[PDB]
This record gives sequence, structure tokens and C-alpha cells, in this order.
Amino acid sequence: SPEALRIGYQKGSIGMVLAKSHQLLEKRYPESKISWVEFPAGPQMLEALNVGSIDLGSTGDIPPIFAQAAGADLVYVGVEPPKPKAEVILVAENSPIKTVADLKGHKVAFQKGSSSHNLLLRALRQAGLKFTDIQPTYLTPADARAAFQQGNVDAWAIWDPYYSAALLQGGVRVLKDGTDLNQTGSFYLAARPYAEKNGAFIQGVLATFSEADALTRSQREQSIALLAKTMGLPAPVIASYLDHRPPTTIKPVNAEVAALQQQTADLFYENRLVPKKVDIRQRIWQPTQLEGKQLEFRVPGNENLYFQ
Repeated sequence: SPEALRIGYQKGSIGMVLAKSHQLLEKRYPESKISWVEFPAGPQMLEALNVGSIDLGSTGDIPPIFAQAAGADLVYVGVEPPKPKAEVILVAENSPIKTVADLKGHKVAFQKGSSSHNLLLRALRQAGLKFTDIQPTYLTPADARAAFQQGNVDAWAIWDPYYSAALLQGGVRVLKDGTDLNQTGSFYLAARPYAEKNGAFIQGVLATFSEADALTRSQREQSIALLAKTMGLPAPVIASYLDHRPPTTIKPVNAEVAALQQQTADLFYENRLVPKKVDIRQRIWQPTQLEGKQLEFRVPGNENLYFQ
């Protein structure tokens, strides 16, 4: 284990947040200085990873494409399953819009460059539409939430927990979720030299986050109370939020996931969202457990006296 592990996490990095709350890493690795740094979103976290002020971070599938397209050598060390039920396009319940095709000509709010921008490009494409076929309305979630409530847009593409919060307030309906959109999953990233130097350690760390995520099922009451506090949201919103997640696993990134991530990188480059095509497979860490090298010798001679 290394001298220190500085972890970048977000409020929705469930494995990380539960591991932190339960002090699992501090207890498992008493010889490492474990530290936790909360970021407001993936891009800011990856900036920190890239200047070297943190060693391991959790983000969705989109932020890493931006960083890597800019030349960051950050590697994918682990992937979690996608959450198709947690990523949605919402309309008002009694909206005459019944399918994604019905969005043609309408105003749709979402954050530019976000997981919702990706969902929306893909959903529209299924229905034989492009962004030139609607009025894309680029807004961050607080600004979008207001516009949607005021009937200034007809649909809002957004992620959880905003989704669950809007849902419980009533009046809204999921027009489309990520289910048939073959989503990729969320990722854990590190700098390549740290991953290569600390292979066994990282694997154990990730395995710890996966154990911690499982507490949301085995200790649901306690975990809901924790996340209501840390996220600052009502317990029923957290309950809905957990109900939209599949069982979490953290695994090495396989060929299939790599190909899905490559598809998204291509989509983003094709739409000039990033300036470069990226070779996603070059950024996949093949797990290793490299033993550190030590230079050690012995001078035998007279009887060994243990200590004089």
C-alpha cells in the first residue's frame, strides 16, 4: 500500500460515500493516509487528477472523454454498470408528447456536454431526429428545473437525484429512459503511474467501494439516512434514487465496455463537443499486482547474534 491515497468523490459516488462514512479504507489500510476531497462535478475532479492533487476519482462516462481528448493520460481503472432507469427525459404527465418522436419542433432543456446531452442525441437518433429537429435549450439543472416548472420548455433531460425529486413533486412522467440506449457505465480513474505502482492496492480499494455500495441494499434504512444527510435531500427522494440503481459491481474495464465508450467518444468528436478523436482502449488499465522491487543483501560470517 502507498503512503497516501487522496480520493476525489461526488455526492452521487455511492460506493465512495458509503466507504467514507463507514471508515472502511481507514480501517483496512491503517498504514496509508486516506483523504477525501468532494468535487461539485466530474470535470473539476479530473482537473485535480491531472495536476496530481488527487490519486483516484469517480465520474460518469462523459467527463473522461473531455479530459482524454485534451491529452490527459488518465486511465480507466474500473467500471460500474450503467443506470438506465436513473437517466431520463421528463414531460408533464398529461403532455400530448407520448414518444421521443413527438419532441420534433419542441424545446428541450438539458446541460450542454452532460450525460443528458448524450442521452438526448441517442434518443433523438432512434426516432430519426437530430438537434436541428428540436430547439436545444442549454441550461444547468437549477435553471432547467425552473424553466420546466414555468412551462418554458416542454421536456427536461436530466439525471438522478433531480429526476427523483421532480417525480415525487408530481405532475411529471418519464417519456424515455436509458434502457434501450445501451449505456456504458460509470468509471474510476487514476493517473497511469499510480495505478501501475499500486496495482494490488487499487484493486482492493475498488473492491472496498463495491462492498460499501452493497450496504445500500443490506443496510437500506441506515444508508438512506446517511445519503439524505450528505446529499441534503428528503428520505423519500433518496429511497426513489436507490430504487433506480442496479446492483453495483466494480470490474476491470472489458472489451465490450471499451467499445461502448469508444462509440460515445466518436459521437462527441463528430458533434465537435471535443476537439480530437480519442483512442479509448489506450487509456484502459489492465489490472496488475506488481510487487515493488527491493535491493537486499546479506553478509554471512560469524554466528548471527541477532543484535549487538
